[PDB]
Amino acid sequence: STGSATTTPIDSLDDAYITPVQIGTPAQTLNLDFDTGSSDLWVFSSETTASEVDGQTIYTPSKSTTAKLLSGATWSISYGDGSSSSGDVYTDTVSVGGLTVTGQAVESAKKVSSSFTEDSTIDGLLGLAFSTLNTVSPTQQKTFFDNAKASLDSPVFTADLGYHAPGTYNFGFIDTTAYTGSITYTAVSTKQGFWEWTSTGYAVGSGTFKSTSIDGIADTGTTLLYLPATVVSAYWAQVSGAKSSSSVGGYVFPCSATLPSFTFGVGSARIVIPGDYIDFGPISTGSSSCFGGIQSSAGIGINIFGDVALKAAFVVFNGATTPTLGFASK
Repeated sequence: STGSATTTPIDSLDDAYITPVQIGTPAQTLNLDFDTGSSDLWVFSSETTASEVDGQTIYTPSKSTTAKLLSGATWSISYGDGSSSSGDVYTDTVSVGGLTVTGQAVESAKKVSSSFTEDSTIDGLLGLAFSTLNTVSPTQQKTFFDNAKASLDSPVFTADLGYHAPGTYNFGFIDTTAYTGSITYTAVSTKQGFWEWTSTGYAVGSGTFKSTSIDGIADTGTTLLYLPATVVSAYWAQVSGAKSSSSVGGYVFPCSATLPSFTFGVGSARIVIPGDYIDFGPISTGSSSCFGGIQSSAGIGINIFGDVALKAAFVVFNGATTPTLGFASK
């Protein structure tokens, strides 16, 4: 089997992407944030504290004839931006882009933090990291991909995120029309539960390539590109007036700037992030200070190839017995 679904930016900045997901019988369609940096499929639901719901579409398990309470199971998760959610668990039928999994753990939120409430466009998350990170207790649950894998034509999914435009998540096949040139595959460590790999270096604008190993994770659920402070300083040094602002929480730059590209290495191959992808717009409405899309990972504890980087590529998440990651230009 295969599946194919369109993923759409939630706003004009590509702050996140939502993909429609069918849950239950009859189908309830929710727009979920597909997140290769976590491993829980959780949703706003009829059980979510009322004051914490503001415009999201909810899953109502009592209206699904295939929903069953997973007795005794609970979940609780915290994310890198300080947000969190928790609740109980149902199993139900879940379909993405025509690919159906029966008995998928659907984690129903009883509580969500303010940032989730405040974002009316995201109805929940669909985790696509390794199932070892799933938070359900006392019996850990598998991701949608893990459950689907054995049925797929090939044990893969691909992310093809758009810049200020829709893109595609495919399951079970590689669309050879969706990229240019060849796909370069690189080793993955699953030791931390992530799609963790090592980039071979970087270049700023038309500058020379610096060969250096940068360990990080391919994370569709993170907006920006978080890299070592040395790398990030080298980038922003090429933008007149750019500086790190502790009050804003990262590098800012004059909105009048033209940003240089940023290149990262995948083996002997190179992915070029155009400068415009690195502009996240005014820090507050009407400001002429703009927020940068490349930020320091110092104090995160891990480098993160978030959407800024991934949207410049066609990315293969290869879930074969020994997982790997593939990157192509597009």
